[PDB]
Amino acid sequence: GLQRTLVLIKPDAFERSLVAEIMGRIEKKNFKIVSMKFWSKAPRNLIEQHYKEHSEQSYFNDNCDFMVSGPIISIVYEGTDAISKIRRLQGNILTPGTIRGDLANDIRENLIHASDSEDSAVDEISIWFPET
Amino acid sequence: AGLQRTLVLIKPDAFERSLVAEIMGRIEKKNFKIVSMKFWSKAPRNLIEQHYKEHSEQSYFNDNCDFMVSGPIISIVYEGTDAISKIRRLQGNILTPGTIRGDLANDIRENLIHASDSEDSAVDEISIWFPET
Amino acid sequence: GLQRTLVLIKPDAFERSLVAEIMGRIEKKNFKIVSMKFWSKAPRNLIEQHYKEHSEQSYFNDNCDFMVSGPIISIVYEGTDAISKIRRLQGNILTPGTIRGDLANDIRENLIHASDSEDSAVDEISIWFPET
Amino acid sequence: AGLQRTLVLIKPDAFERSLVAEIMGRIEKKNFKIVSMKFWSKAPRNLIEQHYKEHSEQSYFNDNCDFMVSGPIISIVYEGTDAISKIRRLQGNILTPGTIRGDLANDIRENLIHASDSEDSAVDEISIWFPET
Amino acid sequence: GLQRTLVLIKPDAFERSLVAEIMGRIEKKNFKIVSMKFWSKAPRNLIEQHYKEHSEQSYFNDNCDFMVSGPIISIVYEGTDAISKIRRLQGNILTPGTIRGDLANDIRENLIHASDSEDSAVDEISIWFPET
Amino acid sequence: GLQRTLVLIKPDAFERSLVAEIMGRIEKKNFKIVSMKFWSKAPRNLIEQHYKEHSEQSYFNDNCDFMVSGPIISIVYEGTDAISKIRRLQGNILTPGTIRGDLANDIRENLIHASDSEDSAVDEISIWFPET
Ligand SMILES: Nc1nc2c(ncn2[C@@H]2O[C@H](COP(=O)(O)OP(=O)(O)O)[C@@H](O)[C@H]2O)c(=O)[nH]1
Ligand SMILES: Nc1nc2c(ncn2[C@@H]2O[C@H](COP(=O)(O)OP(=O)(O)O)[C@@H](O)[C@H]2O)c(=O)[nH]1
Ligand SMILES: Nc1nc2c(ncn2[C@@H]2O[C@H](COP(=O)(O)OP(=O)(O)O)[C@@H](O)[C@H]2O)c(=O)[nH]1
Ligand SMILES: Nc1nc2c(ncn2[C@@H]2O[C@H](COP(=O)(O)OP(=O)(O)O)[C@@H](O)[C@H]2O)c(=O)[nH]1
Ligand SMILES: Nc1nc2c(ncn2[C@@H]2O[C@H](COP(=O)(O)OP(=O)(O)O)[C@@H](O)[C@H]2O)c(=O)[nH]1
Ligand SMILES: Nc1nc2c(ncn2[C@@H]2O[C@H](COP(=O)(O)OP(=O)(O)O)[C@@H](O)[C@H]2O)c(=O)[nH]1
Ligand SMILES: [Mg+2]
Ligand SMILES: [Mg+2]
Ligand SMILES: [Mg+2]
Ligand SMILES: [Mg+2]
Ligand SMILES: [Mg+2]
Ligand SMILES: [Mg+2]
Repeated sequence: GLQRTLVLIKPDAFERSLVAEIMGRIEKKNFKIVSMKFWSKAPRNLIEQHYKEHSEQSYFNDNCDFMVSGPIISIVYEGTDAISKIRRLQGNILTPGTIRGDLANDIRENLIHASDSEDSAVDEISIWFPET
Repeated sequence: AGLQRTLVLIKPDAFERSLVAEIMGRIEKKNFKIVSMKFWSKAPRNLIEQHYKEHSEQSYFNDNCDFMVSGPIISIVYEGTDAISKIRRLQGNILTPGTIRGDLANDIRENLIHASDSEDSAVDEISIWFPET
Repeated sequence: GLQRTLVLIKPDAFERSLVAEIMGRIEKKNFKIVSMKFWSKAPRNLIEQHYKEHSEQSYFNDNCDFMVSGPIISIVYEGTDAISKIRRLQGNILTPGTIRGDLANDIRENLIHASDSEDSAVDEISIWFPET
Repeated sequence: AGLQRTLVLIKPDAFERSLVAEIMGRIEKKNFKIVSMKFWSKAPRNLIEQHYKEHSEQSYFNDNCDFMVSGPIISIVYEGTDAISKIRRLQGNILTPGTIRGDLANDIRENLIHASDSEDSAVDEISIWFPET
Repeated sequence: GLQRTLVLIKPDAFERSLVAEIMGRIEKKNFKIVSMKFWSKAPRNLIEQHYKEHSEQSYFNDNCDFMVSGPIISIVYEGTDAISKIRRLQGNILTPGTIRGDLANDIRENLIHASDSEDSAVDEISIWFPET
Repeated sequence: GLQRTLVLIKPDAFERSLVAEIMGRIEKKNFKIVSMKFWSKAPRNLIEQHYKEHSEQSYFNDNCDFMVSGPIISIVYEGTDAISKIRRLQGNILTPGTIRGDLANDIRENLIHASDSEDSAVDEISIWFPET
């Protein structure tokens, strides 16, 4: 049934003026905003916590640098099967119809993050909205 | 050559959410034409039960009928090349972005649109909603 | 407060695949469909009744011919101040932002009709939906 | 040169009607940038009353406050050339197609968006919603 | 009143990925492309001729610089009352519903040029499409 | 993996006023125009070369006729993995989310051509843009 998931809108969305386009796609599939924060520049520690699973990868530092290179928005969305459904909406740069498939063409500059599972959603919401 | 007609229902949730034109527009943009169309402020329960006759022994049957009479519906006959399968693909499902249900719906009952799933289904459904053959 | 008005979607809208675009503009301003009929070809008598105020004008017959040259949809819309508001949405070919202003460029092939007053709305609804 | 900041509220009716992104998108497309933004599941009555202080003696004051706390709101500070008047023009009114209110609203209370109407108003409203100057 | 007019899509439209959005607004109003050229970087001389009337203004040189700062597209559009109608579609940064009204917020970076009169359209078409 | 690919916008796109819609989908995926030509009516020889591989098929002549039945635009697009990505964007009439999937419903009148491989892109670019 009802789930909550964490979405980040990435600095490339701001640079390319695609913020509303992305949020609109999620809004049109009937998901609701439960919490939202705007960061002119996200604190690097939050970014590093968010991507901690990748801390050993060669791209870790470079990806973190990208993620602090402009604003981000962190959003908690709520709706039926929200985690999987918003993950599907995000898609990938190979899949037309999805956010990444229609709008992105890079492995790193890919516009949006959505939690990939129940456990990561719980964790990511606590990173960005520790108040709850 | 491959011209067909199919039956589409715009469901009550489309009216509630103001997505009627959005749904019709996706079909229009794929080059399918309206042949017949009726607006129902409330569809007769009898038509709904015949439409979903194949589901009559399913647990969800009565609740789905209740939903389908909870608000207006539009019944439309569309015409074009391979209309039945093409409009079914346009309809899609709530798991497939790019489709009507995939982009716009998030429930397996409140899913905005019905489209006939076969030549047999289309003949039958068109007869139900547009008996004036 | 609440009013009802009559809209015709004209044959040029069908020809140019702008039916949903036009209906969408009205739907987005929060007006509701109360009645609707699709005519593969409108009976000429209905068209002549609809435009009876113009029966003496030089363009009368030609306009009627246009209006039976393809399908039309007749719709009764309901909402606050519906008559004036939908009239404003229709606009004219000189006014960007409006249906005619954005999408039409002809005196006759202008996509949509909307009732111009309380009296004509009453009359036009009775022409297209005599049942009520 | 002519850079300004202005305060925008996305009202509860925008959430009810799923028009939040549509409204924000129109401002984004005009090349204005978000400087600050807060989501309120329910805005404090006190902030709403200060925001509409100039209307406090009007007959519609209490009802408008009730509406403004009936659902979520988003408060946003936008920045750009001539932002105050430009975003006010984007806001428009329910009589003017091409604008947010003109295209999307049909009520003088439930009208989707507020934008500051002057430099004085903007300073005051930004202070109310983003006191952390 | 069939007419032809000259449109430039400016470098800011390319920078902001608004080329199709702009062309679409003209397309939806039923104006037809008669000829079109893409310039990765327009020859400065063409720009100087195009804005010749402004050669005495203080902004001339800076405006020319902007106009060669990225690609442009030059288009001849044809349709009824095309000069006036496409001029109106262009609008200004103060008028929502128009191209500049919805999309631009600068006096120089304003996305599109459209001929403002019969004489200037003739002149501008001769500049960008001399083969004519 | 920066690449260039050749796109044709076909006469049905002009007939149906879908030119900007099609170009917009490619623009939104962040691909850049490198060169572009508008043909009021393409020289038949260019069309015959373009579809040379089909010269033995029964549909060759009729397809060529269609391709000169109205204007076309020839475009060289540049971007990461452009050939494959724009090919995927084109899609087919069975796959919603793609250009053909959302907008076309015919085997011949299918709105757009995009190069299907490295070799064909090289070849097709040489046909429409020999100056290259
Ligand atoms: N292989 C590779 N991947 C990268 C690089 N930079 C960023 N990424 C990807 O960026 C992603 C960041 O995670 P997330 O925001 O959830 O995007 P997602 O994992 O693709 O859904 C990781 O999956 C990385 O694979 C890079 O240099 N190389
Ligand atoms: N599994 C399941 N399906 C339901 C329920 N309520 C409604 N439905 C489905 O809602 C659908 C209505 O959409 P329809 O027009 O028939 O197209 P379809 O969903 O692709 O078959 C039916 O297929 C029903 O199976 C339910 O409680 N459970
Ligand atoms: N002057 C003129 N007007 C025409 C001609 N053909 C159609 N029209 C216009 O078409 C309109 C039909 O009325 P309606 O559907 O309500 O459009 P509207 O009156 O412009 O809002 C009339 O107002 C006529 O002025 C023509 O040949 N000459
Ligand atoms: N005249 C009138 N106005 C109302 C009523 N209820 C709410 N409003 C208006 O709703 C508006 C709220 O929008 P606001 O953010 O202030 O922008 P504005 O409408 O342009 O002033 C206020 O201006 C109020 O005047 C009412 O009953 N009567
Ligand atoms: N006043 C002023 N004008 C400028 C500036 N930069 C460019 N312009 C002019 O603004 C015009 C841009 O619009 P244009 O394409 O000519 O169409 P127009 O707005 O109808 O004149 C150009 O003629 C430029 O020369 C500036 O900084 N100040
Ligand atoms: N089987 C078949 N093919 C056709 C017909 N008409 C055109 N075609 C071919 O369909 C192709 C149109 O798509 P194209 O631009 O080549 O890209 P493609 O779909 O990947 O091959 C052309 O190569 C035409 O020669 C037809 O009636 N039948
Ligand atoms: Mg992710
Ligand atoms: Mg179905
Ligand atoms: Mg009228
Ligand atoms: Mg206001
Ligand atoms: Mg100009
Ligand atoms: Mg191809």
